[PDB]
Amino acid sequence: DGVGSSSGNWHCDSQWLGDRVITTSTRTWALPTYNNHLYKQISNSTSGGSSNDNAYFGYSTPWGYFDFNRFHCHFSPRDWQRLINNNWGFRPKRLNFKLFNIQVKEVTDNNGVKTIANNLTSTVQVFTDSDYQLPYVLGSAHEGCLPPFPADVFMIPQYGYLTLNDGSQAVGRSSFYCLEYFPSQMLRTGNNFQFSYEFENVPFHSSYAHSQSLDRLMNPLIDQYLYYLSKTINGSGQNQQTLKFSVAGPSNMAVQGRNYIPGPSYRQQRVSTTVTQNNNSEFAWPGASSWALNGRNSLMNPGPAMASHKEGEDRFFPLSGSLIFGKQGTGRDNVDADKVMITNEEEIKTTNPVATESYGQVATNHQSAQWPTSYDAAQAQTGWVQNQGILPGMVWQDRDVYLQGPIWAKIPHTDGNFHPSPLMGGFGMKHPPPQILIKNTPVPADPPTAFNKDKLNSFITQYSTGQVSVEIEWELQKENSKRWNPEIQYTSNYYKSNNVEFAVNTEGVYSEPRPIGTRYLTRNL
Amino acid sequence: DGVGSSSGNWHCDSQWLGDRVITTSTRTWALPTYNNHLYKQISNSTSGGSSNDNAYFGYSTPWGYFDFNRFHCHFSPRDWQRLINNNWGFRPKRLNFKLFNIQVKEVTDNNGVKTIANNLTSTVQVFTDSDYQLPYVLGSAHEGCLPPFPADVFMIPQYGYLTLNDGSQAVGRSSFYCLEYFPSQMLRTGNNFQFSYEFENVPFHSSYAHSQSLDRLMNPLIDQYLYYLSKTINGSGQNQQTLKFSVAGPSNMAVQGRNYIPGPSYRQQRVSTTVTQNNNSEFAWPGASSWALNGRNSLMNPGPAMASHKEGEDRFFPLSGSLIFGKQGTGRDNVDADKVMITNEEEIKTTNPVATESYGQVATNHQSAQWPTSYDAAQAQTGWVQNQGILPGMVWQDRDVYLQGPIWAKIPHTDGNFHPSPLMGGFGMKHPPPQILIKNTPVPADPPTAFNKDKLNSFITQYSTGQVSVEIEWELQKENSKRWNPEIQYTSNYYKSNNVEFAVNTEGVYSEPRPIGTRYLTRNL
Amino acid sequence: WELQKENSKRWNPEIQYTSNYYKSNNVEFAVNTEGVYSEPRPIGTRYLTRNL
Repeated sequence: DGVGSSSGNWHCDSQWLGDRVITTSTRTWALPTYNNHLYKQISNSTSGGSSNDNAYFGYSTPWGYFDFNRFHCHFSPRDWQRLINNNWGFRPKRLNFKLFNIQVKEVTDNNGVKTIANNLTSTVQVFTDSDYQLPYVLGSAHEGCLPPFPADVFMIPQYGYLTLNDGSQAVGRSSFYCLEYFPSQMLRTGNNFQFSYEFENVPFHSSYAHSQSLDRLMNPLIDQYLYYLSKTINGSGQNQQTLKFSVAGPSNMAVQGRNYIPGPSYRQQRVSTTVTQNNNSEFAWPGASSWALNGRNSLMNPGPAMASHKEGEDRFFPLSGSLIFGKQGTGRDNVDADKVMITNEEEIKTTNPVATESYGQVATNHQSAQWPTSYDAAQAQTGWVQNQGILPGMVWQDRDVYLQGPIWAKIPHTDGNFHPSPLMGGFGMKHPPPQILIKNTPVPADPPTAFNKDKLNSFITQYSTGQVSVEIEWELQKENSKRWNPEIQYTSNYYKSNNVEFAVNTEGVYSEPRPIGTRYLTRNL
Repeated sequence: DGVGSSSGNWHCDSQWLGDRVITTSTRTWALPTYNNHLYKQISNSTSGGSSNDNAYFGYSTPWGYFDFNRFHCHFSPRDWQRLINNNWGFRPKRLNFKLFNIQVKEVTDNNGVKTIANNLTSTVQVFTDSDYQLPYVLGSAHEGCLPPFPADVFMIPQYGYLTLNDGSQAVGRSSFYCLEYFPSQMLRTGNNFQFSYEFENVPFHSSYAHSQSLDRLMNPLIDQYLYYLSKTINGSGQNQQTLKFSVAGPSNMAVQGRNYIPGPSYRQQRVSTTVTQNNNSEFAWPGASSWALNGRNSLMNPGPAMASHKEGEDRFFPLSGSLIFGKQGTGRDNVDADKVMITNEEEIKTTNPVATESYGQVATNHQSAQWPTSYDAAQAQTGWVQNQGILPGMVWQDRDVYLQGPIWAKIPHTDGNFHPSPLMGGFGMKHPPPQILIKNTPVPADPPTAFNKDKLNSFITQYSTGQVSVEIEWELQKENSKRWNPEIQYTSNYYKSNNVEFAVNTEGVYSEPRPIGTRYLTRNL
Repeated sequence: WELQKENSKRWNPEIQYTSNYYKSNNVEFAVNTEGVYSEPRPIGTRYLTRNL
């Protein structure tokens, strides 16, 4: 408080240490009044008659929340380049959050002209759901995060949640949460808020690509001591059955015995960026490859981590198996392909199956020769495996993270799960960073001079602004490779252009021209 | 004071311990200027010519008071469910009250447009009547309590009181109280107010229902060693008198000797919710069953705790023997039955008489046989007992408390009383939680430049707002029943509906759909 | 047996297993006139609720 004194400082930089990097980000926010200080029941019926697949029931709250669950909220593009070009892995360790320099403004709109003035006695309520007693919405890749550019001023998003629904109706098991049922303190002028949190133990993210394929792990000079069936008939035919075996064999690497097999798969439809190569029909929902839950079909959005395309064809992408980001200024309804940025997980093709291909073939009958009678005899038949679950001896790589991608997600509190790495990429934790809720305290207008028991519905128009600072410490996994030839590194292009990539244009608009992965260095196996 | 500092915090939650539960509630209030800073004499004559039963004389004060004498002011609906489904009794122990974040606003209404601005130098006066030297109005089930929903902003009610009256006139014994005759302190900017209070020893509220009836406490297998008169004549007649006695007797449980009898009663008229079953006449006052005091008739509102109806008929309710709450949004004059919520004390039918039935029968003469002369002989006659006072060996249950019902009441300071449990339900104390009075300090407008002895009657239009926090610690009485079969518990209905019970609707209006009692668990005797 | 307590912040009441008050010839989970004990229905364990 006061002209000569502040309640907070700059705090925007990145410190690089031996095996640690500390990122600090500071932004200025604006928080309006949401829902006119009311809790409102919402459902699909309130927005027209939709399909059963899109039915929902929930509540909208007058609270707002802070979101920094994206990598660009903490790493500058140059800092991201340092991270991915020199480290085999990384993971968050602890975070520090600060709220300071609160300013509450009141707005009067009389006879057209609008006037904004300070309201020194107003308050802003902040609390953290450190016990995870509220629905968690930070793991759904929603907008409203801290802007990647530090100079941008952003709007705090409104907090809402969903519960159980039967169509547009609710059931007795549905839960209603009031955020005012959490501790409320009395504040004076000039206060600040801060808290700390420690990330639970998570595995390092694989920020590397494999220099070896799963089917090429053998010595290309030495035979195996195992045999494979190589011939079933002598050729010609009447009764020419036989059994011949052979050694494999660098010349027959396909039939060699192996200890491990590629990870699981779930077939996705293949779409070409060359529109003339696609079928002349409307297939976005019909060929979507989805999953069902309680009679509702939900798109198999990215899903299991699978290679986006086969080698030598980057023009193909799975229908809903890849993260698709929008370019700066891109609209929201029916935009062209040049307005969106489609990621591809081509690095994991060494261990994961191709998203648009079958996992393999399996036998579907018993081949048999003649034996008594004739029609009984049948040749060997095989069938395509379009979806394959986990099998012992399987290995796979998880989906890559991106500069514009999410960081963490909350593992659902269930009896069981398998490999709870979030399917959109990142670190899955049972106790992620808690949600931080914020709201302007309502200030009623002049009440009537005669008592009335009805709740007040006339408030002073107010909004608040301030600064938010988040600092995260990351642990680094160094690389000690013995590779002789130079590695692949992310780099800018020297060729001249009208604008500098990852900068502002003439109008002052910051833009990220392309997605940045983390898998540039290489390692064996 | 100041933007960066507050004078109070969140403080809104409930803590459950072994045998204690602590509830904390925080609300935002608004306090206008009442009565233009004047004390005004009020009477029934000021509101037209009413009947003698409604005559009164009193004063209206420019002060306001805080009311939290309702259970929903401290317990959330889910917290109420936890209390009543797991405990045999409860009682308050101590309370903590806080007032903070005071904001005083001044209003100017020139040429139509209204402007509201801060008045940093104004004050608000608060004091507690800890010596009970003022009339106590918190035990009359008045509106203006803390809203059940924490997000609602409420208006502080105006304080008024009554004294002795003769019609619309006063008498020499009437008392006039000035609230400014209580200690007044000088305040600076940014102050807060708080105080503590300890509840006096009160009995636990019976939050249970009896699994046994008062007339079925015997062993149904063993006879009694007592005899009862069973026959007075042999039958036929001329002179057939005799005296025959019998043992009772599981087959004659009605005539068995008993040690205790049902509690007192006061007959109430029976009204059916099926309007076609009621008499086609206007009977609300004529058949009201009231009591008189100094020539004034007052309705016997709920009165002695009695069973609302006999078993197998919930369509009947006593005329004024039950608490009737209004649904959300219900009007105040001549509303239909579907707009109100009628409670029923059906649980206490095991020990208390039915409100709409006679207590029993009593003998009203001396039966006699022939003896000299003839007309003297008379058969036995009995009369109905419509009202029965306390008798030795009587047992009864008090009226149940509700989530929307009152908590406590002040026992009148008289020479004597019997069982001073409030008739509307709750805990009766000689020294209840003291009244908390609050008022905006008057700020005069510009006075004339020439002295004038008359009191100033021109003040700046002001109102105040702030936050209020009340915390109450409750003592719990656990249950140790040996009942084998499951008990009856309060529960929500799973069946789908447009809105969630005890939540907000689409418009953001909170509503309580039904009254909640406390008697769900069972115990013997 | 070790117990795991619930600390939910759900506002509306939960679903609980309860007996039916409606009158009947026999008490559920008790003996009949002949003295035969019987369990009238299966009882699960999933009545309280939690997120995720």
